[PDB]
Amino acid sequence: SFTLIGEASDGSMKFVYKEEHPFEKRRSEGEKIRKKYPDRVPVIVEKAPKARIGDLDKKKYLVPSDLTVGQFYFLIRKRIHLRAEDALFFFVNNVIPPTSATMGQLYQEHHEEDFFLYIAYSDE
Amino acid sequence: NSFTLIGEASSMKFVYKEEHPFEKRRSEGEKIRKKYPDRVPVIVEKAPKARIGDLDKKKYLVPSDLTVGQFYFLIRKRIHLRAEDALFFFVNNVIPPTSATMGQLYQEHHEEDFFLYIAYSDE
Amino acid sequence: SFTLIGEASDGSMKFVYKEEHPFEKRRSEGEKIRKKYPDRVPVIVEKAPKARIGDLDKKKYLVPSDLTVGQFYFLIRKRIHLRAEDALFFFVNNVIPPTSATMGQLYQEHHEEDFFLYIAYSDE
Repeated sequence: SFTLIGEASDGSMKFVYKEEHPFEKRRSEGEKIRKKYPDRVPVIVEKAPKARIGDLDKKKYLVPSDLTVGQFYFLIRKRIHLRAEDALFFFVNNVIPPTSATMGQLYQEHHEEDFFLYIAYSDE
Repeated sequence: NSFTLIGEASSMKFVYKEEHPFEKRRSEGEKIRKKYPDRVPVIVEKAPKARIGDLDKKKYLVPSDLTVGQFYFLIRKRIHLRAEDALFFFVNNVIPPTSATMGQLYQEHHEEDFFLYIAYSDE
Repeated sequence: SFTLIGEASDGSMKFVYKEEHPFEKRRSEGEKIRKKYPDRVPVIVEKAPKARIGDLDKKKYLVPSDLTVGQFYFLIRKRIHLRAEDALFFFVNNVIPPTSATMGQLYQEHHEEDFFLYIAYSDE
């Protein structure tokens, strides 16, 4: 018989950052930081609820637009002290982006109206 | 000053297809696709040249929205191999992008028995 | 309250191989090896000076055209004796290729007039 492996991921990701700040406060912050750092993009990075890896101390990042998703994985891996064997996946609107995509490209395609890009992370 | 030659070049014949007749395969694939419409049936086999272990079970049902990269960890934990060992997956002898979904690979590449065949190897 | 993470690369990279071997000699060698091994591609692999990881002993490789970037990463990591936790990225003309790209496709796109493909590697 077949062996079932893996589970679908619910699209129900809520972000503490969106819960803790009204829209216009977020938009004002995102607009101002895009003016101050025009070669970076503001990204909210938060743990998916079924993730079985560590928490991030900070959620609000400023990442160079020209860095790839792959480069960003390593920078985040280092902050959650992941063992090399441990998985790490980013999801934007519940979809894992290609590792060769740049953060600027992802931001242009998927930032919200508050000027933030939202990324959930998980080990599965 | 001399060139250093490394790596080896790579169609694979899956022993599963020799072990089970086509019509029994197809009947099963059609049945399981109706039973689990949000999963895809996959046959996973080791490439003969791989120096890592074989899987006990070959037949898996994976969520269509799962990626190859996610699938990698679900299968790697079921193989006997060392941390130092590589693991690569092939569909029709090509390594897919890690962000490709299993449902997309199934839609493009499932055979006429409605299974997706995936090989794995080390390096 | 933003956390700056990662740095942009300014794209500066020279290859010691080119400094040390005249163009005409490089071109004749690359032409000759492509005739003899038509299913392999000649690659020069060098560490970016800014990288804080180990250097390679050998820089001139001859790899199957159908080998992927991912397969080549695994071999080069081993040759450098990289810690599992350290990152390794390849750059071709300052762009990280997709891990599923083949070396033959990168060679076709980016080999120079000496018939070599030049790859830099770094930890970031």
